[PDB]
Amino acid sequence: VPNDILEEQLYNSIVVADYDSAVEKSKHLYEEKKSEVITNVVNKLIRNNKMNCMEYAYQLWLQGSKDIVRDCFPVEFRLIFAENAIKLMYKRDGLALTLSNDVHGNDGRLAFGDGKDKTSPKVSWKFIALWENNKVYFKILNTERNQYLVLGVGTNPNGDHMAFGVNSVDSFRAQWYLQPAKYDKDNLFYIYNREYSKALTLSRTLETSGNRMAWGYNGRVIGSPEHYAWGVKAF
Ligand SMILES: [K+]
Repeated sequence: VPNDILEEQLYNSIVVADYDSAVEKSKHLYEEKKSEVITNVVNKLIRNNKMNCMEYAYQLWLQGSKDIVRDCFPVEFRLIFAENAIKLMYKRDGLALTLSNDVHGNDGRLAFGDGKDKTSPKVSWKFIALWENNKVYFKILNTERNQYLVLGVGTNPNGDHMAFGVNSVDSFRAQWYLQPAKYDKDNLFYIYNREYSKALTLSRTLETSGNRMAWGYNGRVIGSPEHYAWGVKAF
């Protein structure tokens, strides 16, 4: 079977969310030195912002094909599924996500993009995957505080939810799903909340410190990864 047909068949299995079929087809390709077909499929999934690319990577990771994730995907997939300490860098502003020191009552610590620190232990996070009902979700754990990223129930006048770090994962407010995207050579992700299906963003409003508060944004983000998406960098 020609490579373009193998590409087609692999890509369709992922888009319909038959991950076991996608894993099986991938294993065959990778054994037969046709990593070009897998890489081409991943690149297409990302061009097309297909969320199912995350589940595909995760099932390869779980089903004994971590080598395929390492070798055929942007480095970010490795970083996510290996639970590497990473930095979450907002493409628009080049700021690292962090948590405040003081605890804002039952809300937890405030999440924000730090105006200055893009490098200390405060800006380290890890993604912790879980599978449910044919989807992969993530808890996003701050390394220093052992607190999880969450949206609060409250909203501003736009219907945006504030983001916080809290002690445990008690509800879908503390779980997230990812959608891949591209800007130039950089692979990015929209990061959506499971409870409210809003994208994690940084405020356009600057604090005098240069900090920007983090919010679950009530608005359109797709098509504008350079405004609303996140890079994942090795810490
Ligand atoms: K073959």
